Amino acid sequence: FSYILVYRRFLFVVFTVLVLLPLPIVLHTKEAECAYTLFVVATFWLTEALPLSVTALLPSLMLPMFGIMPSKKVASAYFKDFHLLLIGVICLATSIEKWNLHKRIALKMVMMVGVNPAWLTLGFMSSTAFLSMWLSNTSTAAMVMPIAEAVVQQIINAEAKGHVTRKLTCLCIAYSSTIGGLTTITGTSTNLIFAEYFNTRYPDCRCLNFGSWFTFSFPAALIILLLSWIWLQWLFLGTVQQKACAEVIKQEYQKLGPIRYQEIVTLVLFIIMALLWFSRDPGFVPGWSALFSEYPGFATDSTVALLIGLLFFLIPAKTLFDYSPLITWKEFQSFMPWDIAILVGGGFALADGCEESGLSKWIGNKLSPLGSLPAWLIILISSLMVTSLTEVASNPATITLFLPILSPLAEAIHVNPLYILIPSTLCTSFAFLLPVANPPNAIVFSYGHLKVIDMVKAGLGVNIVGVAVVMLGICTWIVPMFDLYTYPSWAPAM
Amino acid sequence: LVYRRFLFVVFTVLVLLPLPIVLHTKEAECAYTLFVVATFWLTEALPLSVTALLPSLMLPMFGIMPSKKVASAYFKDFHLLLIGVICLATSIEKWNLHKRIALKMVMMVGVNPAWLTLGFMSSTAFLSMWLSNTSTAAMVMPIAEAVVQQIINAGHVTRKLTCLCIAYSSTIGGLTTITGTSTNLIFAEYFNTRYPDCRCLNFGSWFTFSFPAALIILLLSWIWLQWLFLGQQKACAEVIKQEYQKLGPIRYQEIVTLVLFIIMALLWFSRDPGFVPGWSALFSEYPGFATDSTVALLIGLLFFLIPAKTYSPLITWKEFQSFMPWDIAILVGGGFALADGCEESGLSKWIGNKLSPLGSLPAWLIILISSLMVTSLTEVASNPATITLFLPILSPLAEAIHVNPLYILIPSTLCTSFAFLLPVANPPNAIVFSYGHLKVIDMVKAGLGVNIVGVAVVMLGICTWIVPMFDLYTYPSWAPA
Ligand code: NA
Repeated sequence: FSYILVYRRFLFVVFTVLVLLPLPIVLHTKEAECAYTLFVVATFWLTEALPLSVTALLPSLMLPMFGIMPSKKVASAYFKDFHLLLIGVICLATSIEKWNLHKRIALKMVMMVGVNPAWLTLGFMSSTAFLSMWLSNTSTAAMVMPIAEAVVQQIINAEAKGHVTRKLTCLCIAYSSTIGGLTTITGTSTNLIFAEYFNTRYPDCRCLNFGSWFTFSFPAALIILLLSWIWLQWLFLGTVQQKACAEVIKQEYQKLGPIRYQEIVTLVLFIIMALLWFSRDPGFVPGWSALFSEYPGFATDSTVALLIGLLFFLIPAKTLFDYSPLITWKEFQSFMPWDIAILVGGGFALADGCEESGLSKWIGNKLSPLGSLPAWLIILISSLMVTSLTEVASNPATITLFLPILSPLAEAIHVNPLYILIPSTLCTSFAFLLPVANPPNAIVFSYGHLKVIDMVKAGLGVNIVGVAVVMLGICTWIVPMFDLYTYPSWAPAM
Repeated sequence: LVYRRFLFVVFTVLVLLPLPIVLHTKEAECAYTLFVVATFWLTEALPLSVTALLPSLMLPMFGIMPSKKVASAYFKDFHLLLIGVICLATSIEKWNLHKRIALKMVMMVGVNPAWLTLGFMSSTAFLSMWLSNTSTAAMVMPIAEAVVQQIINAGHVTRKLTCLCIAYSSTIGGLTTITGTSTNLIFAEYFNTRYPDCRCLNFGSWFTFSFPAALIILLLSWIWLQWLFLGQQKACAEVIKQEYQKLGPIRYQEIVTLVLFIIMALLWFSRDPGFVPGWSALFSEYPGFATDSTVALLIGLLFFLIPAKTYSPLITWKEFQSFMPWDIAILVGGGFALADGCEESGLSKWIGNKLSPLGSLPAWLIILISSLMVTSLTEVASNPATITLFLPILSPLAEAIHVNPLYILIPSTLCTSFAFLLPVANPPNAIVFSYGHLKVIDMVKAGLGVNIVGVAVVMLGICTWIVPMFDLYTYPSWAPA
């Protein structure tokens, strides 16, 4: 009977594949065939019977076999615009670890803030969420991660518990970067789609702008961040030695030497890449996106990462009778996480197979017959629906689905069409459970410290915190701003 | 005095001095990302996977394609087949299955010096039918320098004969299958697009006209390579015996590997052209959904599931992503974004009418110039680089001179794989050059004699037995006027 115990994750794979086969065979519709794929692929990284990148190739195997989408179309989703930003930023992250730009930022910050385990997991949440309201969510988690990984590395190495304090700064960065993106419109991509859709569906309204979006979400994002900091720190880890452990940090700073030539070039290109992401289209000032304002939406944040990320292959670093560049590409293929680029692309082919089948439209059509309900319960069914569907799909894919559904739903029962749209837009970007749903969650699995069950157990509590603040906010301190109780005049009559 | 040291820093800035793109509107901008990428591919001023990301950078900057559209062309159906084939290539040499069927085609033939280098030339030509010719050249070459060491221990001339017969026979065997190399998979990807109504190019009909084409070449290359170099027996047949008795009986991890290698080879033929209908009639309502590359992912993903030891699978992901070439996935995918960048810009319509004065010579003369040009050009550049730049040039030329598009592209996707000279041409003969033998002059004399017999079979092929298979004089319903 002991042979079952050692092969417990091989018999499990052939079980759930065969026992769920009555679902797409008895039922013949393509919604029941995409639901079989969404039940098999999703439970293969929850229980983790297989590695995470093998199950991401399973969308590209049974979606052509069921007749949902061809093999040419399911293969064009494993490399999207996320991977051009992902490639061009780990050409920067490679050339700061080789020339050791970190350990000169981590051995300078630790001897300025002190070796405190409790007040350094708040400086990584309050500075990330301030940096995230100007940049994107992906480009913020890609910069502050190789520096804050070196900070927790040096404090552990200055001991002359370590496995559980590395899961904090991985999770406090993936969560604070998406929490700080709720504050402004141009802070994330989900808030920009809602701003474009509301200004054309309801013209002559004129309320949503910079500053008006801030003062109803900045009190909402500050309570979530201060409650996530208590919840994340308690779940993982709830001066005769301090004087000795503060001298190892100073002594390791002396053997570095002066700052060389090859660290200033990476420090300069760390700034120009950050001063071009911020100055692209900041909304309240025109930027260099108004120079290309004849082919709009062509040059994105991924061409900025490739413009400076490919300059590390050119700049000379050390003479040899050739020269040597900064990154040389031989130690780039060993530094690039090639398992994340398949795992993220596997979640993109599943969000494109649900749209082609109709399973995303099937769930959204069940929300429209809820007209015989109170005005607060129709939010509560809708707000937990978008948080569930955003764990398998991307955030710009869920908001374009539900905005043409909730807009005729917010006109038949004479309710204001911002009392439903606002608590469904903020809860769209509450992707905390799976790393296939959020690109800030995928620059956190590229370090090998967290498991999948450590994100589900620690991200399920942040969703209850995140929903209960917006549900509190939709009744207090937002209803005097946009007047969410009376039916407005920029809406249809009947 | 120091301008020779920083050699390709001052050479890399040719994005400045030939800049005649601010004068013209749109087609001079697309033919600026075609000439910068080409001179960086021919001269190799960059790591050769960096230049594939330059069409991802300066195509949206000019205003030709959006960044969401140029990014989707970096992952075709070729890459799902590339992942599934190098799941077999890991499990073949991790469990030493490649050392067993190489000491079996040796000692079944004799130890004669002219029969030894025919068993080596036919072993790697059969392994290259299914694997990529780069991957199977990295397996037989560690064995081919262990058999020849024990032969002479029972000199320098017979060493380099074995050095270049391994590299040349895998390149000959890299064709006869669409999934045998990356050059054949680029063309069939480019031919299923841009001519979608044509259904005449599959795995079955590719085997019929090109397997005679590589049986004349492989038999008259072994004769030619023997002529250039040359022309106690119980100890040679005993020193080979002890290594085959050093590896014990066939294990469980080697029986399973060659079962999943035969079944994957028994498929890709059971899509079954016009003789029989195969399992492409099982999925009848969806005609082109389950393609040639969803079988490589079906078999190749079973290696991570089948138990091997104590559990641990047949292969792990750690030894997969340290084994798969990610340089090829960016270089091939970076050429598809450039080939689809000269279709949304009208560059391959301006070349598709300026070569109308070329459409006055007879049809056999258009082939011989355009096949000797790409054969002379594939000796200095890599094989997915020369087939990338010429496919949006030859196929607009074919549609304007009233010739079949299969009449030019079939003898030009085979002649571009004839990289037999100096070793920067292809990693088939760059693996064997890393050893201390086969000086660069000895690859010219051994490469020129096999490149003449290479293009003489293709020029004899497309006039005798290929015309009754594709009807190359009868300009078709597709490729419209
Ligand atoms: Na943000």
